[PDB]
Amino acid sequence: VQGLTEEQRMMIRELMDAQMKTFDTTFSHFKNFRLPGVREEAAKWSQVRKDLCSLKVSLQLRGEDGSVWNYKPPADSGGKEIFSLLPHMADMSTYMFKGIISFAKVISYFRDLPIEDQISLLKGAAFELCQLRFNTVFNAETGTWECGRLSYCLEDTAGGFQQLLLEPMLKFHYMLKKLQLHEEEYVLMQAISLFSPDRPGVLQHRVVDQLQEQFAITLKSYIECNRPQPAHRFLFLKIMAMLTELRSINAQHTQRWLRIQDIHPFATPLMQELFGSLTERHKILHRLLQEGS
Amino acid sequence: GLTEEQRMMIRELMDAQMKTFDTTFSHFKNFRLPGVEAAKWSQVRKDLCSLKVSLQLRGEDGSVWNYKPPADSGGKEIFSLLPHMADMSTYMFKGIISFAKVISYFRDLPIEDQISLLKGAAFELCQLRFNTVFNAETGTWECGRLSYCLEDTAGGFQQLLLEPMLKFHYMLKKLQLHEEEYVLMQAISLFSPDRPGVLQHRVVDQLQEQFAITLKSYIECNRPQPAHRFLFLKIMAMLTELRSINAQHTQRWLRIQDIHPFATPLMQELFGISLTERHKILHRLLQE
Ligand SMILES: CCC[C@H](CC)Oc1ccc(C(=O)OC)cc1NC(=O)c1nnn(-c2cc(OC)ccc2OC)c1C
Ligand SMILES: CCC[C@H](CC)Oc1ccc(C(=O)OC)cc1NC(=O)c1nnn(-c2cc(OC)ccc2OC)c1C
Repeated sequence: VQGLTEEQRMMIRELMDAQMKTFDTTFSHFKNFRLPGVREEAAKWSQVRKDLCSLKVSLQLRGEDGSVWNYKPPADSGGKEIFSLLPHMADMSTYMFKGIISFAKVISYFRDLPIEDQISLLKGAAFELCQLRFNTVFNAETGTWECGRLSYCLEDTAGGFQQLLLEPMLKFHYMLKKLQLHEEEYVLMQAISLFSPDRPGVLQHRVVDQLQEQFAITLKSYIECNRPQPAHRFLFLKIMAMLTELRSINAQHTQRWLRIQDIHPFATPLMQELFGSLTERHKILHRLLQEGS
Repeated sequence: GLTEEQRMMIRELMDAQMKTFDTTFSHFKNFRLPGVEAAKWSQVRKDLCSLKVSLQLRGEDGSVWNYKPPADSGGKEIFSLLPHMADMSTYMFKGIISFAKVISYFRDLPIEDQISLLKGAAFELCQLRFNTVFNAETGTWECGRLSYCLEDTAGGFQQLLLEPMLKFHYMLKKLQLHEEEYVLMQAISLFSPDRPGVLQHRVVDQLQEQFAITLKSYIECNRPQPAHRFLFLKIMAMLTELRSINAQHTQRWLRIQDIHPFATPLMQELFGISLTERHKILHRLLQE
């Protein structure tokens, strides 16, 4: 810990603080979410059916009393069986994104940036910081993202563990979990993703790139000061590689998402703004940035 | 063979059953589902731990929603399924009220004896219908798209067969009764002269004797006589066991209601909570 500059210490101290105050590990305040109800365009339909089959999951909504609802998704047959859990996942991604917005809103280096670069940075890193947070609740053995009450469990396939790791996002979660990262390396990862200066729309490239660098320098140091075991050799460069891969996956799933919205509109109002004057077009985002935490 | 009157007796009952029993439960809509004085509270917790089951809802999409019941905590949790079973009971009671009306023998009775017979026969007729959807292998009442599965209680069939009502369903299902024999049981149960509030005792007793003789005669005629020699008596004993079970669960319901009111308005009438004035809903249902 001392091996880190007092500036670095305070930097991990602020990031971890913002994570605790803005990340709901228990999803306890995740409420009012929708649940599954109790030719050229046809080629587009065929593409979407492959996207959704990779991320087929069952939803286990546990209850304080001890009860457990479990939804087994319908097997694909015709149309819209596939879009059954989509209204829910949209509600849950918005709840996730709102905490990512609040994470950044608490960080000093982010709070001082021009509001149009706060909007643009969050637009580029919303998925990446979401997936990084989801990884912390991912159970590699069960194949479940354990989100407090709700648990999303990967549906068993015929291809087995081999068929799953074909999906880049499922592979990303399994590889990143394998690294057994500390909370500090996750929040530092989330900050290197957030402060990416090459995102579309960022106009303070220098300030953001200078900030990103010091986040990676703090990450390389923390790994040097708190991780001397041989399994963690090249852990930093492994982490940095994964972040580059998450940017690749972020791009893949910005395309899958837009295609689904084209076929079957499902996006919440805020999610439509992620996918589109900056302040004017992103009215809900601008509002939330201005609000307190 | 059966007398032509007896044949017509069965014909009417089977007709009533066909018009008033939704075997797929396809019209059981809008039911409440599980969301997501110290003496009375513990007695109630004892009552509710005997018949724990897991609701399963199956969608047209092929999705399955499964409600595992909440492990007993003796609190608000224990009453999680009551708001639902209260809606199931009402839906079932309304179909039982309707069964009785289709029967000419019941419509002729005085409107006050109709209320009394239904008051004492509603539970029995409900459980008789539930048995026709009971799957003894899977321990599940298959109510069309809803399935209620008796949850393993760690004692296997031993603990369940202890509970007189689960024993009843298993025992009755082993009798492999016909649809005609099920509906005749309902009549024999409905037209019971010893029920509280009856005034035409001889009229009802005579009617129940004619339904029972039809059932006795049906078995002799339409079943290998030597093997099913005592089947009619087996049935009569179960109707009797059901009258005893009716009372136990009529008390469980009153105890569970005083601690926490789950009852729908029609159920409250059924449990005593002029006679035609004390049961105004049920009266309306009988004259519409
Ligand atoms: C359970 C949580 C983790 C798990 C990882 C496999 O997740 C799913 C499970 C199953 C499905 C699914 O098959 O049901 C359609 C979909 C998702 N995952 C998103 O639904 C999703 N994850 N991130 N984002 C997203 C969020 C943004 O704001 C933060 C911005 C852009 C985004 O781009 C896709 C979404 C819509
Ligand atoms: C559909 C499932 C069949 C299975 C057979 C035993 O049933 C249950 C399973 C589980 C439970 C349970 O887990 O408990 C919350 C409760 C019941 N069963 C009643 O809830 C119930 N069944 N019949 N009646 C009733 C009806 C009346 O008029 C029609 C009048 C009085 C009645 O009761 C005294 C009730 C309240």
